[PDB]
Amino acid sequence: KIFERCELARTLKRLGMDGYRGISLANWMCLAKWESGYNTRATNYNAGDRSTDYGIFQINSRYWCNDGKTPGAVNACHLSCSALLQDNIADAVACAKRVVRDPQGIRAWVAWRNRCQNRDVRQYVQGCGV
Repeated sequence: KIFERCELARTLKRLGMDGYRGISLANWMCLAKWESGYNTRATNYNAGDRSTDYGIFQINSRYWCNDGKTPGAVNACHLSCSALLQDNIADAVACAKRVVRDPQGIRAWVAWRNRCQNRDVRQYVQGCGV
């Protein structure tokens, strides 16, 4: 599913993402926008290290979910990567929370540093009622 901006903002808010570990909703929206264009089915194979990024947050298989085909990979979110390809983003949100509980926080995603860090991200939640 490819979410519309405001519907995603509220969906994320209902799931407890607003201010989770100090991360605003606007930051999560900026992340999802740049990672997948708000697409839960988004996928990207990294031929360099044989891993794959899954879903709306493009979570990587090497450390976060199990796809059975990434060498020496672990599964920190304890989920099949398939769970990150559902229209319902609850499991993806649970995993994204797991990622940010680590030292780096939202910085785990390089795309967040590239396109959201020290940026005016207000526009992502404006008019959404969140």
